[PDB]
Amino acid sequence: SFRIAAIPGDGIGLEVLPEGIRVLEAAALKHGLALEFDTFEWASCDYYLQHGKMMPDDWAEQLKQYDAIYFGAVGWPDKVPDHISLWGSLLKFRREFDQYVNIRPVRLFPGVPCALANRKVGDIDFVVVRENTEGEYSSLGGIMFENTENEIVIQESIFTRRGVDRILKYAFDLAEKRERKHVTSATKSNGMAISMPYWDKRTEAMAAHYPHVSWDKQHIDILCARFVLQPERFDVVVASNLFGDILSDLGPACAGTIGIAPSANLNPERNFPSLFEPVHGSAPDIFGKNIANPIAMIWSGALMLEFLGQGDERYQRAHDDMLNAIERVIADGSVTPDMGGTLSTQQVGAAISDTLARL
Amino acid sequence: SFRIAAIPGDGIGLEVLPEGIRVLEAAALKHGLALEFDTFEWASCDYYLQHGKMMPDDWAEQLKQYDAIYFGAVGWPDKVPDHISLWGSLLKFRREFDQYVNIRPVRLFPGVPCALANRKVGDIDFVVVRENTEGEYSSLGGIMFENTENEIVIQESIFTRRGVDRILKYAFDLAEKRERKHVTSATKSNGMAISMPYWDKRTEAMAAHYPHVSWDKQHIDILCARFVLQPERFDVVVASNLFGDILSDLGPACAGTIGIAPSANLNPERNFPSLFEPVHGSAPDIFGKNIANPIAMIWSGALMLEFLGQGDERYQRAHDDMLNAIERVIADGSVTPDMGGTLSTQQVGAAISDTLARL
Amino acid sequence: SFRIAAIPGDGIGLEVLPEGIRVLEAAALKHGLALEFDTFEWASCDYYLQHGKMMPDDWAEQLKQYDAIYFGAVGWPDKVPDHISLWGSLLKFRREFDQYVNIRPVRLFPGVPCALANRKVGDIDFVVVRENTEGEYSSLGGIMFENTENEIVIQESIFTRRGVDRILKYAFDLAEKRERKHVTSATKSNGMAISMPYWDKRTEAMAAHYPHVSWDKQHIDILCARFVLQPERFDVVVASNLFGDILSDLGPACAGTIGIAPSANLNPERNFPSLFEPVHGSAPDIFGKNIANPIAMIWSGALMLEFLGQGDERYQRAHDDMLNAIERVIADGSVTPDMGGTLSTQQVGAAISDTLARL
Amino acid sequence: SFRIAAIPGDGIGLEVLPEGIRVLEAAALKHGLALEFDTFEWASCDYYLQHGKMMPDDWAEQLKQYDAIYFGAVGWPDKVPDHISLWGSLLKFRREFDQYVNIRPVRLFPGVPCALANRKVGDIDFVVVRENTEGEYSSLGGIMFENTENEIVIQESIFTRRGVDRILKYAFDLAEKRERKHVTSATKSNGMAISMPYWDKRTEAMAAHYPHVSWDKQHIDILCARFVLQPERFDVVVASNLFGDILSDLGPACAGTIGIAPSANLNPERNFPSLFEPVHGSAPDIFGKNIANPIAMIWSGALMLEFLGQGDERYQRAHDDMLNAIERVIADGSVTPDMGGTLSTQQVGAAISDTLARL
Ligand SMILES: NC(=O)C1=CN([C@@H]2O[C@H](COP(=O)(O)OP(=O)(O)OC[C@H]3O[C@@H](n4cnc5c(N)ncnc54)[C@H](O)[C@@H]3O)[C@@H](O)[C@H]2O)C=CC1
Ligand SMILES: NC(=O)C1=CN([C@@H]2O[C@H](COP(=O)(O)OP(=O)(O)OC[C@H]3O[C@@H](n4cnc5c(N)ncnc54)[C@H](O)[C@@H]3O)[C@@H](O)[C@H]2O)C=CC1
Ligand SMILES: NC(=O)C1=CN([C@@H]2O[C@H](COP(=O)(O)OP(=O)(O)OC[C@H]3O[C@@H](n4cnc5c(N)ncnc54)[C@H](O)[C@@H]3O)[C@@H](O)[C@H]2O)C=CC1
Ligand SMILES: NC(=O)C1=CN([C@@H]2O[C@H](COP(=O)(O)OP(=O)(O)OC[C@H]3O[C@@H](n4cnc5c(N)ncnc54)[C@H](O)[C@@H]3O)[C@@H](O)[C@H]2O)C=CC1
Ligand SMILES: [N+]
Ligand SMILES: [N+]
Ligand SMILES: [N+]
Ligand SMILES: [N+]
Repeated sequence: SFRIAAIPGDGIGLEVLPEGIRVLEAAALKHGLALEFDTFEWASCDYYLQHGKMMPDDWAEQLKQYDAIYFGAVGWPDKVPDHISLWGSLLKFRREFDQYVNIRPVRLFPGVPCALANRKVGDIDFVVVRENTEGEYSSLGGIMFENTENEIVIQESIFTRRGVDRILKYAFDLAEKRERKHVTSATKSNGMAISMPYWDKRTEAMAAHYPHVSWDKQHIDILCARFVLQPERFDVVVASNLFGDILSDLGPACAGTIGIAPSANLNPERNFPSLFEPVHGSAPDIFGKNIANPIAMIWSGALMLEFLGQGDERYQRAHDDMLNAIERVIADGSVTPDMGGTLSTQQVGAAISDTLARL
Repeated sequence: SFRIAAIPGDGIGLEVLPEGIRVLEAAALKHGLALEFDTFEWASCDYYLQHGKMMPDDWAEQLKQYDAIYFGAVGWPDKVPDHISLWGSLLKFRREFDQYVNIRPVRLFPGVPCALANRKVGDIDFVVVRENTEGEYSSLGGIMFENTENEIVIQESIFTRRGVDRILKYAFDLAEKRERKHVTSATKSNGMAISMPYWDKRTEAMAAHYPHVSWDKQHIDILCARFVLQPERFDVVVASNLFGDILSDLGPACAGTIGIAPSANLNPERNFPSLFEPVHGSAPDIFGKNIANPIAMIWSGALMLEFLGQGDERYQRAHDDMLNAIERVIADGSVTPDMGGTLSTQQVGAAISDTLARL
Repeated sequence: SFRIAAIPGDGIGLEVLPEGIRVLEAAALKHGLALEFDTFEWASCDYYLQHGKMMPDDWAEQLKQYDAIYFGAVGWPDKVPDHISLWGSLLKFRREFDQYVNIRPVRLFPGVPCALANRKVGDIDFVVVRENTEGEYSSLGGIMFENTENEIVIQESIFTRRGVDRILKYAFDLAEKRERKHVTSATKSNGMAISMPYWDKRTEAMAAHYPHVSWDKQHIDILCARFVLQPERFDVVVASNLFGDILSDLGPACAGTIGIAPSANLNPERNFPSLFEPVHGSAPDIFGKNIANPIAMIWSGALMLEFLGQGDERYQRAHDDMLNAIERVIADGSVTPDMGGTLSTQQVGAAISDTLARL
Repeated sequence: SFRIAAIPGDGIGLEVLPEGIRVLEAAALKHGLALEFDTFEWASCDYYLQHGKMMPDDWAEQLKQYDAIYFGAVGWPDKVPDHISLWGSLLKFRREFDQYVNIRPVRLFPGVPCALANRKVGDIDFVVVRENTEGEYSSLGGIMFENTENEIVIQESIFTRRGVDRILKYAFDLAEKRERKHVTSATKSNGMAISMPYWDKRTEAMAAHYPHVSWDKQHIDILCARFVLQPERFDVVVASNLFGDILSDLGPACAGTIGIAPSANLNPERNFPSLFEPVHGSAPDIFGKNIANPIAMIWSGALMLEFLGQGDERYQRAHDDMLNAIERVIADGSVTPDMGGTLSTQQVGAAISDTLARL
């Protein structure tokens, strides 16, 4: 008996969430899976406008009593400053729930358009392992000599032995379990003269632990190009918070698009609920036009299943299914405008809704 | 009567530098231009191995007596830690010479291969304006509780009203002088909760100064994708140190490559020499195989001219020439392996060496 | 025609302020001095309770239109957190008015009790020069991993070439004008490994500017003892913000007491109003018992005069007077409980009120 | 069978150390105590001049094999920068040996001179509990815009939940075991707006754990005065690194002197050796004149015993003895120039050497 917390948040969160739930309830009934959903108004800019705070003070004790989070997106600069909204909701989720891994599997699905030249289709496959607790995402620092010629602004990056070690481990593992078993650590150990060399110190230190696994270390600029221009190289790519919510948009949209970009925010020791979300944001530019690609949002529930079940081949089943459901509709051509289709958001929700049965 | 300081530095710096000088001495003689070159051993890892320091203590007083710097690249991790080498040489150049603008013009040259799908050729053109004195490139911070379970690592980002204002100005200017006059400021004002919102505060503040110029502000992740997938959008793109030596590799290699990527490190008030370099690094992987694309290195001297002359239509002339010299050889197909050609570095040096006369 | 802003603030500010004004209006009338007082409710915890903020948003434009500030004290932990109240009022005064010098003359007045053993009386005399804009008084930093085993708390000290140079200058000056011309810079350049050595670097650098002036540098611990045990040594003592509102209590109370401790918050270039206050705080423990020593508060107005007049021997006159008015009452024995007397606050206000005429 | 590591270090360390050892070997033989001394050249400026580093790389593995450290003092600005020398030796001791408590018992010994007025003699007694791992003693930060008008200098204070909690505990304990059971936490939670309020947050939090123990919290300025002027008040005084090596000189020399000031650097869980030292430093001003008060140095060995024995009443015995040995010689008048005596350092060593037998 599972319990799932669903939060559409802002913008297209409301839009793509019901079509994530939809294609999931299909497998639920279809495979005898204990999926008992719920919806929460907070973690939105409506809630913030109304209450002064992004969520109620007791959000956690609330959520702690659930198995997983199915999250939409958060942000509406029109009405709420972006830091306020991310820090006040999602950031507190990942943070106070110790979901230190943020993964973003990157792939070309049979027949997806290519914003890269003539690569064999499917010859692209890897995951991106993003530090999600610390690093360059901070609230530390402040403004000095405010409003004067001499104005200074400080921002601390904080790297610790724990967050780094643990995210570095969880990457000599997702490679310890693959065909290539290769790792590229991202760094900028020429620019940053204190943080990155350290990161490299610990990268290097834990290569000595998995001697069969093969690793290199590429400066985030080149890595970004190599990302677009030679995605066959990469198997595992491990990175700091910033070198996470970076790449995340580039990659899943290196050739394809950010509409088909899944992400997972994980607490491996299960001591807290993990959270599942697409890579994209609230996209105010597109909201209420139901044209938004819900694949990322779907792919997300799939991963929610894949992770969530653990000890069942039962839940495992559902994943592959749903990704094939994705896979068909892709080449079947029932897609959203940011991929070719003339279809709508719910259209593409209903298009997946079919294939799951047909096979 | 000009004086130019030439420093190949490490790796392919030695390799691409003599072919930068070459195609430049052609125009010099060809247009009556006061180019009196010189070469310096230091800012290399040979020098560092030998002397303990990347350059002599009196490098500056030395260089201050020259008009411009033609720089190769610096770095050799095999023998010198990357931060030590960048900080000890080039970083001190840009820093102690107040070369706060770092620009990287991004373009498709007639017939360049496309790591983006079917775009009109030449339908891509913009410059990237990179803060080069402060920002996320620091030596501030350090390690606490060293070697223990509790190990912490601090890195300060420092933004000031001066460096920010001045780089933001110098961008409502390179657009104040163009067909589109559009600016995209890069930010991550949802992740970074102190630095980026401030940056945006000052971005916004100086949009009120150039009301004809049009601006938006895109989070560095999306901006990176939009970089690859829709480069026609961008005219001017302004960014912090990190959001500089980032993009710089992606962009000039969004479709094309980092071999044809020029950069300029500028001190507009001319109080110090400006420095001219390609975007790429010492590329140990390729050194001594004379296959390295010297275009970036050439394009660099061109820009050295373009900037350096100022009040001459005399020097201006040379630029356009040399870029056409580039332009022909491109479509003429006399290029290096990272572009299609079977040619060598000096081959491609000699290939440019021709066209400059023929027209 | 002068204009004075009077702000009692919290606690005994209300108490000692009317007795500062009192003995001042005496000299005003007595010497033909343009003193046109005013009183402001804000910079108090009553105002903060009422308005949510320590003062109105337009406090500055308001105050900018006045010549000097006669300030009480600020703080009431019972109702307002101490940082909130200091930062929200007085700290903004000293800060946004560029009052970078904070001086605290330390002396034994004929017949004051001695919390030091058998020193010649009057054999003690020096001033303390306190950096008042930057240093260890910051709002920079923050909390990371909040509420967890791993909780970390960051606080930045910021030293700049401006604030340091300028406070160091203004000290090779108050000694350039004295019998001894000696300077002790306070440091802790063994503990603090970045800030203090730098401070010393610049201390040292500006000893080369006033070669007749004699200087040493004593670690703040020893300096504190030497403060109590050998106060004849010190002429000038220059220090960082923290090594300011430190000493300030010790010294003026090394033997005597914090009730007779004047301070001056100065903007030498007069571009802003200077502020005048006693060294002590709101002293909630004593409030509304009118036993509080108003000397510090009086001594303060005296200094307000001494500084304020500048180009008059006219205003200068008043000072010496008022300090003799102090001096008599001291040995005359008309003092408050923290000095021996059975008298009240207004009693001691009226006791000074006399002597000013009698001579 | 104990093993003791003795390190005179610099200056008067060499001077007062043999007279610490002396009066200790007396009790050793006198009480059947396993004291097997040794002497080490390093942690000195001679060693540093010679080797480039304050101690050998393997100092720790060396020392780890000993029970306690009897330390002299470190520092010689004439030849070695003060931070280099403290950080390179003693600071690494306290740090890498997790000696997080630094205690400084403050007392008037029968007939000691009084740099405070007419207090009952012996009516003064308390200990000072100093955080010794973190706080305001850092190597974090650095210099930005070096050598320019805009020069900035950053220093991080780091407070953690561990170091703070643990030093705060170890103080609701040294009071949980006394006549008064009172605690004064030192703070400056009006100046420092991030660190001190936090410190207070955790002070307050752990008052809820020892409800019988009574506590207040005094701003470090006033606390310093109250230190001199009313030392009967204090029982326990708990403080951050800076508010440690501060007070430490003031207090033990509030009336008396820094020559009779003991300190203890403790690792309560005994997982590492604890270190024992006087409060004073190398005192270059006095070195080689054998006039230096070795009481502090003796008092230190006494405490080394007091702590070291633990489960023996055997070693306990020795302490009281040795302090009475101190106590007599004090009133007996066999003291050093900084207390009245005409005696020398070894004279006063031999003076203690007697009394230990006579009773
Ligand atoms: N994890 C989260 O909750 C995230 C929230 N945000 C927030 O959302 C707001 C907007 O951020 P942006 O920079 O625009 O990033 P975004 O993801 O909201 O939009 C990026 C671009 O992709 C388009 N897009 C996004 N999802 C799409 C879909 N599935 N199908 C077709 N097109 C799609 C949008 O129109 C936009 O042009 C901001 O307030 C930002 O802070 C941004 C990133 C992640
Ligand atoms: N401005 C500067 O002096 C720079 C120096 N470096 C330093 O140089 C070293 C190597 O850095 P990387 O991460 O490899 O960046 P890189 O520029 O040295 O090489 C990046 C990739 O591009 C290739 N490449 C570079 N220039 C090329 C050319 N013109 N033609 C064909 N291929 C080319 C290289 O083989 C490599 O695969 C490091 O020590 C780094 O710190 C890196 C960037 C800039
Ligand atoms: N410049 C300013 O506005 C200052 C404000 N404060 C604030 O005031 C509040 C109390 O701070 P404390 O630590 O008690 O320092 P305080 O100055 O308020 O009191 C220190 C001690 O001296 C006594 N005292 C002060 N002035 C006296 C006088 N003239 N005659 C006789 N006794 C006197 C008080 O009873 C108390 O025991 C806090 O909220 C603090 O932040 C503290 C220092 C300076
Ligand atoms: N724990 C340690 O190893 C300490 C080392 N130092 C270092 O030692 C050097 C000197 O520091 P200072 O600021 O002078 O503090 P200090 O302790 O070396 O001397 C302070 C004053 O007390 C006198 N003094 C010290 N011990 C005495 C004794 N037992 N009897 C009579 N007089 C005594 C000295 O002459 C001097 O006037 C510096 O290099 C400093 O960094 C300073 C404090 C502690
Ligand atoms: N999302
Ligand atoms: N370069
Ligand atoms: N005050
Ligand atoms: N010591």
